[PDB]
Amino acid sequence: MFENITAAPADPILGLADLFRADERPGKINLGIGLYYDETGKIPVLTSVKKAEQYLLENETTKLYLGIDGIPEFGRCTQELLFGKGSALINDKRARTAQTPGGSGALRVAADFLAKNTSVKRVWVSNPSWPNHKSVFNSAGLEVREYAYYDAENHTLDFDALINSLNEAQAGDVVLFHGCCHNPTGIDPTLEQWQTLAQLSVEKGWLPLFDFAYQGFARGLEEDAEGLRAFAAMHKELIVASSYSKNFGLYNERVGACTLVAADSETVDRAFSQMKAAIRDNYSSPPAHGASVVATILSNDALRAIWEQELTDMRQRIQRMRQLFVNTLQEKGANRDFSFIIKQNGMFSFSGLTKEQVLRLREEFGVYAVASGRVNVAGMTPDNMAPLCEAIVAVL
Amino acid sequence: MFENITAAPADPILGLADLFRADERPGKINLGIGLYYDETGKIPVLTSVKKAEQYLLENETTKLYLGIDGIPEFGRCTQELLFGKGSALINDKRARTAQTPGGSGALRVAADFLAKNTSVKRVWVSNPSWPNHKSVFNSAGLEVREYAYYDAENHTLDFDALINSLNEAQAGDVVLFHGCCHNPTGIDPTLEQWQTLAQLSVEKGWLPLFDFAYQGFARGLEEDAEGLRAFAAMHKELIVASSYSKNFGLYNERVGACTLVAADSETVDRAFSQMKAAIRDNYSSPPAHGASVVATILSNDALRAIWEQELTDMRQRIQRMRQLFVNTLQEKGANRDFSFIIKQNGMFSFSGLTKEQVLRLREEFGVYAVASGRVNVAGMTPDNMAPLCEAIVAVL
Ligand SMILES: O=C(O)CCc1ccccc1
Ligand SMILES: O=C(O)CCc1ccccc1
Repeated sequence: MFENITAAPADPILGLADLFRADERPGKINLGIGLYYDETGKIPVLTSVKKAEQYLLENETTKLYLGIDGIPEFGRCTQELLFGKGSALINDKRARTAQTPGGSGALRVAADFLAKNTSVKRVWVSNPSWPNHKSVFNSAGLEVREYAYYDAENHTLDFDALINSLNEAQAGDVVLFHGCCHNPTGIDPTLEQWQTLAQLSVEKGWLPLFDFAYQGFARGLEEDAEGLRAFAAMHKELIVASSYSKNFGLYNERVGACTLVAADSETVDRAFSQMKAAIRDNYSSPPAHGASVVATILSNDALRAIWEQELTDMRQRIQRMRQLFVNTLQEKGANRDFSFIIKQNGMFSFSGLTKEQVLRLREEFGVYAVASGRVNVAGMTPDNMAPLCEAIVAVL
Repeated sequence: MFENITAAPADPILGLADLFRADERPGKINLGIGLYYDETGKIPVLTSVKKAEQYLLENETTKLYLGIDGIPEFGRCTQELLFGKGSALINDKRARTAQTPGGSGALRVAADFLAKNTSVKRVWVSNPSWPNHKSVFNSAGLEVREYAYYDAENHTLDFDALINSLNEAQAGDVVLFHGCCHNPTGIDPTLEQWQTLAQLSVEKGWLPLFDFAYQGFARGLEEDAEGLRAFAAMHKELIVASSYSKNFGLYNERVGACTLVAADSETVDRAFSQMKAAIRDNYSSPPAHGASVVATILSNDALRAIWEQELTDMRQRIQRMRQLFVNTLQEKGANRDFSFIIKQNGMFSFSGLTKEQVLRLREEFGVYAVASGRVNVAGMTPDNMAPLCEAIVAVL
């Protein structure tokens, strides 16, 4: 049965982990997959997380299956983060949240739900895009088309091209937006631009799907959700696939959420029953530990305070590395001005390095980035900055 | 987009949790979903598990993403449990294991892998069947057909009917077997019958898919794997979807495995790359906590000893409840002899109660079973036995 199966192509992002592990050279620098490193060059467990895990160890008395949609408190805390405490969406019971195994799990659940229960055939994603969107949506039998987004000459959101390319999107198409810290460009709509897009979306009949994996990494928790909230104010229906991987440092525990919004409570409940069916046919019910940690932290004033400060500290360290990166490139004699990198939001810098420069960086220098030119600034430290910048200067 | 969506039908098993929660009557008895309860009528966390969780709390320094196939030690320990230490399958590197979110996740991954990468169109399941098999395989676009299995008059495996119904299975069809503790009948093939089936399977060209969620609950860890090992000795290719939900009491942490076996290392590696692709397009990578607990326990002599005794204790308590159930029914004046229940393996008794008797049990008596007549013996205790048996006698 398996004799003729062809090997799967390496994933542009995920395939980096294997390569890095097989590289026996010391002093290699991992700027590939988007994880937060601290100044010591390690990926720590957050203190608030360890505290929550200790509480769970001391207090859990069962591992009895969660509901298909997960921990109820987790859903409530999620909707507050997404929509704001006292949001009309919450007051009107227009939203239902399934806890999922990561934002990745939420994207698959959304895609399966849409494919099986609606007339959706096409999802629009930005160019450039995060590769897993195409993979996941295609897997569910959905076409993926690209809309213009980034002006690489100005290093800006090409709003004109964006709007013009989305004219090709039909009513009933899905349009995917990143809530903040667009991956990979780090370029987000302004509030006005979000508001313009929200209006356009309503007029054109698009179903908005927000991928919201970086809440807190652009400006802050509430500010980062402005765009999503602009959309929520204008739309009867939307979906959010959100993640706690990055903002809680909980990557491997697979903690995210698929949130479904409809016009009213009756509609969302009916629709959400089919979203639960799509989960039942997949992994049945979500993993408790990571989501319990999130709910524990978000529902305790003291833990929440510690956690929110940890998140601020992460954002601020990345901002320091961003500036030091730009400064060190210039002092190492870079043949390009890289000041545009300061404008970018989140963990990455979309550097303009070619695919061949990225390959040479890895082969010659043991510096690992994504072939798109995306580099993980959250993987930079005072100690590795000089070597990594010397390497970049050498390949320019 | 969501206006016309029809509500999803209630799941025969999973829908019980909601109903039970909405039932405000005290002294209701939950014999529905298959969880292990102790004598106090609660679903405890295993001591070995708590010990492992304390070790993880003290020693984990990162939540960095696992590989797509999960923790390497988890896979190794899994293959040892499935195939035996020093198995030729392990020596010859013919098996690859992906850690998954439950056996349920493993079933979906297997189905997606098969649908996308082979000519499989049909999966054969026993009658009666575990409902999630049809749901999951249908979701992946695979037809599901039933083979005869249980003789309800004799309360036995109708081996003749089994073999005769499977004549309709074509070469290249999948045939699903339960490794032990057939759900719901509790009736398993003898070793000779497994060996006969293994030979027949090879002759007929079926791809065997084992659902192995109850290793240790029939007779013991090694004995329960005899059937699977009989098949492994005879086949070039098979798949195992196994679970640690029940044997570790880790239900809500979603700990299972999809194990792929091919003729040789080259073939399995090539095929497994597409199994990883099917994961990438789903939840990306599996949840660490539950699987780390399993690996920690299985790889430490002292924890393993404690854990294996806990598993024995669970099996033995269920066996005591099985006998007490039969004894109490007879002394409560049951109008049927229920001695056939002693022969059944695992957590359940497939009682012969009609769908209407089950409904009346719930409505009138607050006793919750599955409409198929399946009752969770592992949910019985000395304290709830009298009331539950009085209820059953009343509806006969
Ligand atoms: O590196 C990234 O783009 C974020 C981390 C990640 C990558 C692929 C799947 C899930 C998360
Ligand atoms: O009750 C059962 O049959 C076992 C528990 C279960 C039920 C449905 C999906 C996964 C596990």
